[PDB]
Amino acid sequence: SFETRFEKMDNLLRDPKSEVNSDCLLDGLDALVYDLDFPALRKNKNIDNFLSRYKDTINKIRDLRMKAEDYEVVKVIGRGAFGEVQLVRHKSTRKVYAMKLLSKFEMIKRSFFWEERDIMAFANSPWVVQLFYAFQDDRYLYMVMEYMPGGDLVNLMSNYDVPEKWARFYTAEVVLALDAIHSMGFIHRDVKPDNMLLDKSGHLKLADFGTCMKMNKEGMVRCDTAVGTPDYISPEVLKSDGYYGRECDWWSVGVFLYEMLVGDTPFYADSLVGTYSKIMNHKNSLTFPDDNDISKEAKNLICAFLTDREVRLGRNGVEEIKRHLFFKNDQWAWETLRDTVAPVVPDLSSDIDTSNFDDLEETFPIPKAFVGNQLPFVGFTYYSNRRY
Amino acid sequence: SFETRFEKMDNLLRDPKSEVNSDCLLDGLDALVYDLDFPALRKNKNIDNFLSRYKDTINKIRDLRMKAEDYEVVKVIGRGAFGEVQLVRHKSTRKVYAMKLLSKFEMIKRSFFWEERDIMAFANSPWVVQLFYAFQDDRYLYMVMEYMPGGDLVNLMSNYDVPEKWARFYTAEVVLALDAIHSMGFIHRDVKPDNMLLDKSGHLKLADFGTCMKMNKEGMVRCDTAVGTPDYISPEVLKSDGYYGRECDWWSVGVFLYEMLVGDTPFYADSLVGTYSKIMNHKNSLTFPDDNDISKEAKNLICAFLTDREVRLGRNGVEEIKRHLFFKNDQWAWETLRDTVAPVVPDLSSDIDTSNFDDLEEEEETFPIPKAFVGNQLPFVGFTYYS
Ligand SMILES: CC(C)(N)CNc1nc(-c2ccc3[nH]ncc3c2)nc2cnccc12
Ligand SMILES: CC(C)(N)CNc1nc(-c2ccc3[nH]ncc3c2)nc2cnccc12
Repeated sequence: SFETRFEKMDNLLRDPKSEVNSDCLLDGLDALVYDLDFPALRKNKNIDNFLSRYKDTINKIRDLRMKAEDYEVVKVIGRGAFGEVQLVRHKSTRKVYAMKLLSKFEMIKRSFFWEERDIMAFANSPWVVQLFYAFQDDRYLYMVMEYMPGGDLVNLMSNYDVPEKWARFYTAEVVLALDAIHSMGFIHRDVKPDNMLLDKSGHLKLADFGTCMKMNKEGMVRCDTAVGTPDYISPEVLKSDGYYGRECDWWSVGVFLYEMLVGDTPFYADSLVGTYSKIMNHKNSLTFPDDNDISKEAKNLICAFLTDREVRLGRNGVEEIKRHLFFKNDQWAWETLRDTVAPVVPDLSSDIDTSNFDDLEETFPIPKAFVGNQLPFVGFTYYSNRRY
Repeated sequence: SFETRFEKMDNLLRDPKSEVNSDCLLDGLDALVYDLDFPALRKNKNIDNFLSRYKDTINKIRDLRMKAEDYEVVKVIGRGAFGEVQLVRHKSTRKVYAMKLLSKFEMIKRSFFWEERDIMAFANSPWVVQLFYAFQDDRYLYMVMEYMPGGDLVNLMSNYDVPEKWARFYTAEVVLALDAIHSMGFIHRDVKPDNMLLDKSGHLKLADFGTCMKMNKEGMVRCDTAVGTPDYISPEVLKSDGYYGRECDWWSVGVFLYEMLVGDTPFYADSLVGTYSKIMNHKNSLTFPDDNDISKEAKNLICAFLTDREVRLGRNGVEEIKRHLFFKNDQWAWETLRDTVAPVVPDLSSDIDTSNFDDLEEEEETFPIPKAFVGNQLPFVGFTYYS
């Protein structure tokens, strides 16, 4: 039917989850222009004329659509080979956000941002950091996320000899947060206290969805490359032929609980190897201090997590973790946990206070022919309907 | 301002006159897919992955959006070097339209459709044929125009000995239609009876805006190439260095009036040379054959039009043409003309009757398979239009 077709098309342009929505289509034009505007390609009349025709229109669109110049760097909080994570401020609104930058040159040359963009944009979970905006240019991919003023658990652990009650609270919240990721069909693969952020209320939210892999019908993943941080990496991810499930995320929870209660990671070494050697021989290298500061149940939970896959707590689902004695407390309940009073409530001067975060501080060659470097990134643009 | 930018962007996507509206953006993706889907280019990972990613959505869009397969050829009515012109019927609605097809291939071998598309789409004039839809594929540009069941003036002239009273009606209507085009900032450059179509009521509409050129601040045009039909071409367009105005359109009106009243074009010959030579020498070649038929005022109007541009009627605007004695008549006023009863009212069986149009007949040369990106669809991005 005639107008049915226009309506179906209009919904194709409407849909934020659609690959052909207005922003995905603007991505295409923008990519095409960047991918064609080179002197060698402009020798082609078709390319030259098209670029001349669209010059004014593309400059207008580029100005109107969200750009790097709309934000001001307040503080640099993270750094990777792929890019930086920084605390920014929208120049007009003065609102503080977290911005993750990914180098397009680094994406193409030895590669994930799709799932990272999707989890943060459409998770609608109190456990996952919300993504407000996703935009780009010929050099970077940008992810404007909700600001978490309480900082990370690394900062918390560096200020306190974490009492058990707090360790129980943060472990329980990570279990819930990980169970949320798992229900979406993903294994985090990089669970660590640097990726656990605290909101204004002091409750946890997960970050870094950059290693998230979608599980299969058997809830497994085929990966032959090591992923994650040396201290938190499970033996199975280290040994990766590789066919593993969501249990690698539970191994990291046991590393996290040990770290909070002991003050050090269980398999710490002077090198990348030796760390990896200790993880392999966790059976004889996992030891606790000879003192009464860590309870029987805490030690058992760590050990129930720090074992081989097939015997690890969480191989029969969350309920077996939720039911562990370590979680028995007269302070919270699993279904009421994010509504309880957090152990550490951030005492922030203002909504723009960045105190809880420590301040830190080449692209593509010119083509001689069409190579289409912007094509892997068409559709990355995303804008939230959320107002303030 | 933040919200402002999204609204401004939201207007740009909506605007039918915008270069970045939803349909031009769909045109871009479609173009890009056609120009990249070749085995040689698919050796490029970026191109290969992109095409794989967009396979399903491109097939959906292609199916949903208007296509050639939505229309059925009723009759072939025209044939140019750049494509055909045919009377079509939308398969679902059963409504008859006129469709102009332009071969994107042929066009690439030395290239105008922009102004033709724009005049017919945005003219909103009872004198200009309305373009309902403009769409395309990897091979053709399509223009779905309103159907004019009375046929053209060539057909009319071939069936009747045009009395001076009818000649006045059709001349007056062309004057109004041309004045409408000039007010939009264009010179038609191809005024001829073949491009004058009649509606159900017997009223004229100008068609084929394939030679239309936009005037400058001085109401002039820089063109060094001859444009139009040999018989109707003005001396100034023929002499083209070339810097001319809207007066070339008025020369053609004088050819049209002469043709209707005389039964032959004033500078006719058995070649494209014999005719071109007869135009350059209009001062001695213009003659009226022996009769009591053609009135004093009719001859004066023809001559006031068939002169050099600096002495031609219409160099001081339409009012001097409108005021000519030839137009003095009791039946109509310039302001009441398209509301009057036409001299010939088409006697059509139905709204789908195509009898005033002669049917013509109906394996194409197409773009070679690229070994590298060539971007053949790029000249046509933005052509899609839906009213
Ligand atoms: C000190 C840190 C927390 N380790 C910095 N590293 C990263 N932080 C964040 C992030 C997300 C949302 C946020 N809201 N407020 C702050 C904030 C920070 N995302 C990342 C994603 N991939 C890698 C590293 C990071
Ligand atoms: C014998 C004819 C009618 N002159 C055929 N030649 C052309 N016809 C038309 C056209 C437009 C709208 C119409 N509506 N109803 C009929 C109809 C015909 N457009 C053109 C555009 N460029 C060149 C030639 C033509």
